Amino acid sequence: TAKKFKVVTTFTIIQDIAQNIAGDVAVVESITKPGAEIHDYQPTPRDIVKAQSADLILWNGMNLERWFEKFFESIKDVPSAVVTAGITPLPIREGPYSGIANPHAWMSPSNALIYIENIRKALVEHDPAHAETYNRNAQAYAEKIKALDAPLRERLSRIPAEQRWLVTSEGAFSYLAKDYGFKEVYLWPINAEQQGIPQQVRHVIDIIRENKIPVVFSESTISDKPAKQVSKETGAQYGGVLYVDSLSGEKGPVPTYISLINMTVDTIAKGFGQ
Ligand SMILES: [Fe+3]
Repeated sequence: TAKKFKVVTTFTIIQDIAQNIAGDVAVVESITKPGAEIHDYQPTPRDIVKAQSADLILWNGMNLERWFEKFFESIKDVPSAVVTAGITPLPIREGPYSGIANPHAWMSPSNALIYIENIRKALVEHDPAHAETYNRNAQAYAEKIKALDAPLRERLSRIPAEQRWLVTSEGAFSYLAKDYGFKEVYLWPINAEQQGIPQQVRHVIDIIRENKIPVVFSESTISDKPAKQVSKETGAQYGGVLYVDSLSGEKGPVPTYISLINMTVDTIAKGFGQ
């Protein structure tokens, strides 16, 4: 066991999934830090260094990392793989990004199985000496992710179907909402320039009041102020922060992808009174 195969990912969700497949034969690091905004992140010379010293670079595609393709052109002789191949996208419904794929496909546990299979194939292709370990680790992790779905689905099914309204800041939860039958309301469709401007706020306020939606949420890499504004003006309680674009630090409450799905689903269910 000389030097461990080095994998660099764009953000922390992919880092944790890939580290579970790599096990102890590879080290996986994320370019963005926990808590950092990933859509419009601005790479630094130190990020170039990290990616250039990798053996494999992983990214989401589906229009998530607006910075990645310009950044990756600075990198020489390091293979890359997009980990969303074979996932059927949901389009962004409005705004300047309307009609393109919604990137947040990892918020569906079923989609996470496809992430695992793509990351496995990329590790096996570019570090073939350890293929048996990658294959074993992916089979074990896919079994955890597969089993994850049933208890989450049952928990959210307790919410009456006609009251299943997921009101968030970024419209980052479209794939989770589809899986579990939630109608989706958000202050902005995807992180970009306009985030909490008027028109956006008042539309969400109108849908809340008409449907008596009991809770509204923010997310961990953006400001909580628009959601708290919405809850102050309506009957909705502020449900807290959901995790989608970033894990927490390893010593925080959301250190893993499994913990992220569990925490987001639990926070939603609590927002509805379980
Ligand atoms: Fe996002």
